[PDB]
Amino acid sequence: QTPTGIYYEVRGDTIYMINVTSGEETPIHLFGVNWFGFETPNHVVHGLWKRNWEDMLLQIKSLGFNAIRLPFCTESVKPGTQPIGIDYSKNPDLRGLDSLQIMEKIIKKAGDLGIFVLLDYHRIGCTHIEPLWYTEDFSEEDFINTWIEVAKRFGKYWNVIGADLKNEPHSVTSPPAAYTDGTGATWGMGNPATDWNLAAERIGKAILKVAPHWLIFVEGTQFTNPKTDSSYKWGYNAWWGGNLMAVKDYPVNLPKNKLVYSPHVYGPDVYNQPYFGPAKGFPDNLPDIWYHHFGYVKLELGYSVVIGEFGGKYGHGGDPRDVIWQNKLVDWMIENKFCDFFYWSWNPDSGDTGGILQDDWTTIWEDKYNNLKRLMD
Ligand SMILES: OC[C@H]1O[C@@H](O[C@H]2[C@H](O)[C@@H](O)[C@H](O)O[C@@H]2CO)[C@H](O)[C@@H](O)[C@@H]1O
Ligand SMILES: OC[C@H]1O[C@@H](O[C@H]2[C@H](O)[C@@H](O)[C@H](O)O[C@@H]2CO)[C@H](O)[C@@H](O)[C@@H]1O
Repeated sequence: QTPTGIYYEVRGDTIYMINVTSGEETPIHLFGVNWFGFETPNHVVHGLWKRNWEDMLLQIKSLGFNAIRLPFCTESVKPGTQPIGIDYSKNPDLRGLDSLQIMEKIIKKAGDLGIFVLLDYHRIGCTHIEPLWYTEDFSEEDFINTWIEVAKRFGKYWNVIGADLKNEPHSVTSPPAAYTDGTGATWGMGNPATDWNLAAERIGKAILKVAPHWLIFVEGTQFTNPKTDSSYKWGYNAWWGGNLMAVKDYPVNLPKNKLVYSPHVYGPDVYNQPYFGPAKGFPDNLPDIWYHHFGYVKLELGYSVVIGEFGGKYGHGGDPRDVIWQNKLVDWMIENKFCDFFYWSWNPDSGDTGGILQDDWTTIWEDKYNNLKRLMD
């Protein structure tokens, strides 16, 4: 069932797109990039002070990408939010539009271009990623209603593939405090106040009632439960939204043809993890780490796994071990058939990662892009 005539589904570990009208059904790959801004105080994808928005989509497509993960915060999806930071001289057709109308116009155009869009509820406020899907201020019922409104509206755009429910569930205290103190996310504590896995079935089910044709992307948490995390030597060093160690014992209960697990994984430019020390075997030690944190969900359990974010400066003004890190991760994704992904970040204005575009928002980093395009063939 679909409002658009397009229906998305997971068969095995592959995402397929069905066109109910022509009857066509083919597998699809997501060669993606994150274009952020709508989750920030700008309330609009960044770079429009230097570039025309349509030209940005064209350039993304010209480099071989066919998907964009679009982070947003609650405010940006409500009528009337004023965007800041657009050169109207270069974006005349954006004059007087609110942030919601701009997102609509960008998604509709990405569709004309054949670019899939994944909506990512990145932040509840517009200043930082919260550890849970609700705050002292904003309830889980509010979070879900925001999603319901978003789905009823964007479910009408054919190229929107679904929802990444909440960006980077994580913790703000240490374990064992973390698994019960209630300030952070968990998985398999059988505690509805903090179990992201139980939460995902809830949020996701609500979205599917309104957008049955969508996919539901579920990220990992940071810590899961002490049994799971302690059962592995690097069980305490997974990235925010990057711990999927608990999926084995605590699957997320959503239909199997709609669920997509979506881990995040980063390099030394983001956090100097202990396993990045060469005396610890870096980078040759990574495959098994990636395998433990999330790889096995696809390789062993057979589920669709789409890396939601990964990136780094690739030696341009950052830690030179990041070049080796990105090279190895791409090698590993290719060998193991993790063909669907969203890089972080199309934007150059990411403090700890830089992005595909250089600082002038026009030219790209060639070496960084040449490594990544191995995955685009
Ligand atoms: O995951 C993105 C995020 O991680 C932050 O590092 C956490 C980290 O992910 C966790 O795996 C590791 O043990 O340490 C840190 C400390 O908070 C890093 O601070 C971020 O800026 C990056 O946003
Ligand atoms: O989002 C505004 C912004 O991008 C920031 O991204 C964090 C990101 O939102 C989170 O998903 C993950 O931890 O990665 C990046 C950085 O690792 C970026 O850090 C900012 O400098 C820029 O403010």
